[PDB]
Amino acid sequence: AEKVLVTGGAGYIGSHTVLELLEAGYLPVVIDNFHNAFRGGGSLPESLRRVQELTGRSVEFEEMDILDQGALQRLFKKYSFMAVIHFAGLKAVGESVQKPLDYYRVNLTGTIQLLEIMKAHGVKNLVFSSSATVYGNPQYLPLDEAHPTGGCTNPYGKSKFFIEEMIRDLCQADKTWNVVLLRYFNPTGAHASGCIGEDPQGIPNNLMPYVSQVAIGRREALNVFGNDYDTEDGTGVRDYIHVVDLAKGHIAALRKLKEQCGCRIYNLGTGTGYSVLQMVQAMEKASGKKIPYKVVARREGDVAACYANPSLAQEELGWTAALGLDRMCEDLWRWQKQNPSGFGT
Amino acid sequence: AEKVLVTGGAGYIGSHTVLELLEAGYLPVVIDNFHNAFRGGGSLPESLRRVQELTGRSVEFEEMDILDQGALQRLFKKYSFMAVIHFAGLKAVGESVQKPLDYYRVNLTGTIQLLEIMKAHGVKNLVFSSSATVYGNPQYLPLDEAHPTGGCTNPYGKSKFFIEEMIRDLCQADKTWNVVLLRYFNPTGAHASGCIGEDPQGIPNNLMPYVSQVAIGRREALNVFGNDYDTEDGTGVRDYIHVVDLAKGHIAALRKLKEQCGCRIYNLGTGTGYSVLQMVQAMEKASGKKIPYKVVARREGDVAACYANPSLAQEELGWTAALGLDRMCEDLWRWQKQNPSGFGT
Ligand SMILES: NC(=O)c1ccc[n+]([C@@H]2O[C@H](COP(=O)([O-])OP(=O)(O)OC[C@H]3O[C@@H](n4cnc5c(N)ncnc54)[C@H](O)[C@@H]3O)[C@@H](O)[C@H]2O)c1
Ligand SMILES: NC(=O)c1ccc[n+]([C@@H]2O[C@H](COP(=O)([O-])OP(=O)(O)OC[C@H]3O[C@@H](n4cnc5c(N)ncnc54)[C@H](O)[C@@H]3O)[C@@H](O)[C@H]2O)c1
Ligand SMILES: CC(=O)N[C@H]1[C@@H](OP(=O)(O)OP(=O)(O)OC[C@H]2O[C@@H](n3ccc(=O)[nH]c3=O)[C@H](O)[C@@H]2O)O[C@H](CO)[C@@H](O)[C@@H]1O
Ligand SMILES: CC(=O)N[C@H]1[C@@H](OP(=O)(O)OP(=O)(O)OC[C@H]2O[C@@H](n3ccc(=O)[nH]c3=O)[C@H](O)[C@@H]2O)O[C@H](CO)[C@@H](O)[C@@H]1O
Ligand SMILES: [Cl-]
Ligand SMILES: [Cl-]
Ligand SMILES: [Cl-]
Ligand SMILES: [Mg+2]
Repeated sequence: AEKVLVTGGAGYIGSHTVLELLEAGYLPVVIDNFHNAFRGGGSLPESLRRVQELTGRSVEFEEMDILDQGALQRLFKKYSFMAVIHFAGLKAVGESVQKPLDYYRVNLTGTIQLLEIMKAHGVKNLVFSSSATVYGNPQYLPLDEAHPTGGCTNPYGKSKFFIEEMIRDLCQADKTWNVVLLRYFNPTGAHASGCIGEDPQGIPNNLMPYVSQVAIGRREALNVFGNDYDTEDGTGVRDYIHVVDLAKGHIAALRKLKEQCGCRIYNLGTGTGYSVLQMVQAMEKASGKKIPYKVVARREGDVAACYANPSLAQEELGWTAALGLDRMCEDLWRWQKQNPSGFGT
Repeated sequence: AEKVLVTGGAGYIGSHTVLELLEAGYLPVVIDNFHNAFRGGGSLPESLRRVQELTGRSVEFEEMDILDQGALQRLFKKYSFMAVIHFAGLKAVGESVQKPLDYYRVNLTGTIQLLEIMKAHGVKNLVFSSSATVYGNPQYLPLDEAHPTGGCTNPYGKSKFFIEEMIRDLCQADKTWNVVLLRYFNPTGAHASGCIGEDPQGIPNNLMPYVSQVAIGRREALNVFGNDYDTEDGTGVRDYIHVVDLAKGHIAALRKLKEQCGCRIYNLGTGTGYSVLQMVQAMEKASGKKIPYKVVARREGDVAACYANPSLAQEELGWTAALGLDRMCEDLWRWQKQNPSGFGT
């Protein structure tokens, strides 16, 4: 059978997706440059070594950079792909503002190179990791797919928006292409085994991992970025979605490609928003630990609330997020507890 | 630190700007890969060989691709540039629609690589070839710099907008950068000698070379892309600007950089729009020939009408386009007539 190329597959979302692909019967080939994934010293990134263990199925892997055209060329010659799921990229907002060129290079040039090879090799079937960030500051809520996109505030968000645009143009230009752009909301949680999850290096920029790190006792308290927002409790409201649900949405997307769907765009969110305080309360509950916090200044670029209108995905992808708040917290806690320092032995 | 690097210097706008540079006392270094240029009889592309003749000055040139990192690196090690004028890229609205990836690769990836090399060598002064296409479908006329940018109608325009955006980000991250973004309107005309001008390969994509070719009898007739636009005669309205005036605008831009201007954006237009039909008329008058045209469908990617508000350039660059319609046609005609087959065969 033909394979499924998974770029950046050793990462957070990708590893979970590889697991789901294997469980669903697909044959994945992962490529990763270890920019944000732990090695271990063996042939696989630790995340994938564990996915193999958990599923009892092999993960084919090639260490490589999407910026390496020559390596991409050889890869497409070595394997017969039927689709590509593209997670590879840089995603640190703060870092993007500081080093815009790095983001444009990895994100834009890398994606362009990958699209050229796919075109060249006749693998015109893509699933792309996009983000609700492309919508910019919400003009209305919930955010549906027709909400305006662009006018992003940082280089990171801009790069995702530009990528979306490039893919739209490609599909318009060649009707034989099929591409599903998935706008993730706030991915959280980990596989139920507690053996894989998000492995942030240093201080996590996202709320959840910070909260769990406070709970585990690695951090003293949570700094809450403002409490004067226009929300019920004044703290920011987001659509947290279980990474496992998110991963399953990728399989639904592959199925969509098989229907020769052309260019499709879907939000991958729950449609339910929770505030920072509500997330802390739930994590207290899942962890059985106290989670102290302190209200600090607002974070530059943050908005009051951001949550999805997941109807389209349900309708067309037949996908809906299954796991709730408690499950997300329980699963995150399990991973955190079982792996206090993330990956290694 | 004396030289000025000119990418795509063998092309239409580039060759003319090389000439103005020489005459203004600058020391240009030109690089071109001949995608849309004519390899002379020697090393130099024919255009530059002629430029040398006209100016009595020498042109340093190096054949290379902005896509070649290695070559760029060497180049920047070889010379000490005080600034860069970046003309290299793909430039047709309609063709972009059918070939988005080529535009994205050459324009975006080419520009990013260029910017990385510049930054890495402390060459932080730039003159960029932007376009009125970044304004997308005009919301009002004439177009001032503050008119919204983005929401482009074609990949070419999207590519230019994205580049503008990246540059703005770069300048933010590094205050020491000086970058002048020139939104050219429709370049036309030719050097007064008739020795150089636009030398399109195959069927001309743009209005004037096609019109002129009909006149010299190289084309049977002109195809007019739609007559149902919201314009006086229903045909496309554009701000045609003489290539010589554009070139002079570039010297003014180089001067602007001396003020440690940072990020600046200026329209380079005349402020006068002309219809497709009006252009034909003017060329009929200039060539005294018969110019037959067939009305056809609207072309994907084209806007109805667009012309510049050139106040800002006037005020800040101390620049205005002098050359009028008759002059542009006479100049275009002279070049066409003296060079019926372009720079050679
Ligand atoms: N995590 C989120 O909250 C979030 C939200 C929306 C969208 N996204 C997007 O989803 C994707 C996956 O996000 P994630 O949370 O799993 O991040 P991640 O960093 O864990 O995974 C990305 C993977 O890409 C690899 N990579 C980076 N640059 C590479 C390159 N040049 N070549 C090859 N591999 C390279 C990294 O080493 C890493 O394993 C990213 O594109 C991200 O921008 C994530
Ligand atoms: N031409 C217009 O009507 C217009 C108006 C707005 C913006 N611009 C821009 O100004 C620039 C020059 O326009 P022009 O009319 O002179 O076009 P042109 O095609 O004559 O000039 C572009 C030049 O770049 C060279 N080139 C292309 N790809 C290259 C690569 N990868 N490496 C090196 N050289 C390469 C081509 O060979 C050519 O000599 C382009 O960026 C164009 O988009 C022009
Ligand atoms: C500016 C920024 O980072 N935007 C990113 C962030 O948005 P986003 O704000 O949605 O997600 P975060 O995880 O960073 O924050 C969620 C909420 O928690 C708050 N919070 C967060 C961390 C913390 O220590 N304290 C605290 O109070 C934030 O203000 C917000 O209200 O995550 C999305 C998912 O990765 C990305 O696509 C966005 O690009
Ligand atoms: C190839 C070229 O130089 N394109 C330039 C032109 O774009 P632009 O697309 O406006 O230029 P064109 O010469 O292709 O089009 C001008 C007008 O002429 C019409 N037309 C054109 C050709 C033809 O055979 N028949 C016909 O009717 C078009 O529909 C349009 O209304 O100016 C822009 C700035 O404004 C530049 O950024 C572009 O680089
Ligand atoms: Cl294979
Ligand atoms: Cl940078
Ligand atoms: Cl293409
Ligand atoms: Mg409003």
